[PDB]
Amino acid sequence: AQQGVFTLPANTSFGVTAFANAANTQTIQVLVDNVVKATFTGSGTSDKLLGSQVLNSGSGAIKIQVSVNGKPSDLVSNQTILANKLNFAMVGSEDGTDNDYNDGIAVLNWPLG
Amino acid sequence: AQQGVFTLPANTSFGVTAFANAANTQTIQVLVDNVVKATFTGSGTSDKLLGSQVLNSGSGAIKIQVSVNGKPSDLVSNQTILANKLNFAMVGSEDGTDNDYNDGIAVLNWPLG
Amino acid sequence: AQQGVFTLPANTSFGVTAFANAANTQTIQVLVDNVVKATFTGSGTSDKLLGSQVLNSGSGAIKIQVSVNGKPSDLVSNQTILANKLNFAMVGSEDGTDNDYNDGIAVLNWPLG
Amino acid sequence: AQQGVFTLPANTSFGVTAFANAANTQTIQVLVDNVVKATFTGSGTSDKLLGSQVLNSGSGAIKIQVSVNGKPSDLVSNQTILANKLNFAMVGSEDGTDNDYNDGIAVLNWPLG
Ligand SMILES: CO[C@H]1O[C@H](CO)[C@@H](O)[C@H](O)[C@@H]1O
Ligand SMILES: CO[C@H]1O[C@H](CO)[C@@H](O)[C@H](O)[C@@H]1O
Ligand SMILES: CO[C@H]1O[C@H](CO)[C@@H](O)[C@H](O)[C@@H]1O
Ligand SMILES: CO[C@H]1O[C@H](CO)[C@@H](O)[C@H](O)[C@@H]1O
Ligand SMILES: [Ca+2]
Ligand SMILES: [Ca+2]
Ligand SMILES: [Ca+2]
Ligand SMILES: [Ca+2]
Ligand SMILES: [Ca+2]
Ligand SMILES: [Ca+2]
Ligand SMILES: [Ca+2]
Ligand SMILES: [Ca+2]
Repeated sequence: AQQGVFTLPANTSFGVTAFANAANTQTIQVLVDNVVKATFTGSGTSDKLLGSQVLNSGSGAIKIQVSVNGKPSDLVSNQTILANKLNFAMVGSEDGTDNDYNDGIAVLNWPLG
Repeated sequence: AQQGVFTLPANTSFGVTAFANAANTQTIQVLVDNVVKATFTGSGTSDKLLGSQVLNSGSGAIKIQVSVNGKPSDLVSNQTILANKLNFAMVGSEDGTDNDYNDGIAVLNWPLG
Repeated sequence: AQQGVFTLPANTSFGVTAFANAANTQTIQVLVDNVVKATFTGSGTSDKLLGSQVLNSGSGAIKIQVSVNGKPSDLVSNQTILANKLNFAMVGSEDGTDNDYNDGIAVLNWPLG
Repeated sequence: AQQGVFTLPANTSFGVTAFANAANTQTIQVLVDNVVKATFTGSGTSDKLLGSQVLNSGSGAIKIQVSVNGKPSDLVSNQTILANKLNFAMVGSEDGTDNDYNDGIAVLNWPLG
């Protein structure tokens, strides 16, 4: 299945926060309506915080991509809703063979405010 | 039900990252075996990143507390596992009456490496 | 926080399946726009299947209630989305003191077809 | 990523419940330590309940397979934990091209009792 693709409510601010747990440099891109709006880059094996940004969801079509030196990683994702209000969309990824799936991570949350 | 309580694997590094979406100052505490090991403090209504830290899970007993000026907030939480390997534990909280449950948020992830 | 409340897409068929893991008779009600549309009743401590039904979501306002002989149980819930398409909404409940939260369970899934 | 694979606690009873939302006959197998312990078979496009069974988790290694006339479907899965106690493991699958991922579904829950 396609992973890293999420439908958000339209025209809604959301936070996205990216991490590495990898020896290799991760490139984590956040696309809104197929346009890259944020890119997070780095490495480190202890939950290196690569950055956190607030973006508008546009039509609501979000796609997260993770790659290492142009090679796409294998993604896994889901979305969970707490209290029928608080949304998290999580992306992990595997750049190698150990299948820890933590190499490049994105966490999205909404609504803000 | 009790919320914000999670059983992690013992003696395992995990990341915890905290956010505010609130006018009021949030105090987000991370307890490992009933001992506060990290405290994140601040306010802001656009997913203000309060900090991110890596901690050892001790016996595995983790509890997240959120309060505003000593008054405990109402918490909501869960844990989700992707690819039978990548764990996220999420905590939201409500300090008021609008029931957005985003006022003080913690996201935990493991394993690292 | 309120638990057992979910916003579904409007005018959409969904499945709801109920279980007991309890010595006491569970009453599990499914409300659509505040109207009870299904009721599941029974006991048994080995995941007794109480029934499964397909309902229309109406406006999308779903609420699950669980009670034992008229006394509301303590509910816990969330919603998770797989492949940006397949939705599950889960409800557990505690009628007593052992805090297994499995006493009366509802699982909702959509879309069908 | 591998999907449909879950690590349960060892020697623990769990429930598994299977559904179809498909024109084609689904075959949903539940393996415990690589041994098929339950098989659910059928079709129907309105959340047809194919069956529900309680099994022992053995070492804890569970794998769900879904196929149509011997052809493996594309699986998606995750696991979620409520109240730090109630576990659900969900599997959806796609046998075709419409990518509804609802064609053959398994829901596992534990602990029972
Ligand atoms: C050296 O091992 C690490 O780095 C590689 C490459 O990034 C990852 O796949 C792996 O999980 C570890 O984090
Ligand atoms: C002024 O409204 C905001 O601040 C209060 C108090 O922190 C929160 O409960 C609320 O959701 C908003 O974020
Ligand atoms: C006798 O113990 C059982 O029944 C009670 C009452 O229903 C439940 O709370 C409990 O978890 C067990 O399933
Ligand atoms: C005819 O369409 C249905 O049946 C096919 C084959 O099973 C599924 O893939 C599809 O989602 C529908 O449920
Ligand atoms: Ca890896
Ligand atoms: Ca790694
Ligand atoms: Ca609030
Ligand atoms: Ca808020
Ligand atoms: Ca109980
Ligand atoms: Ca019980
Ligand atoms: Ca299909
Ligand atoms: Ca289908």
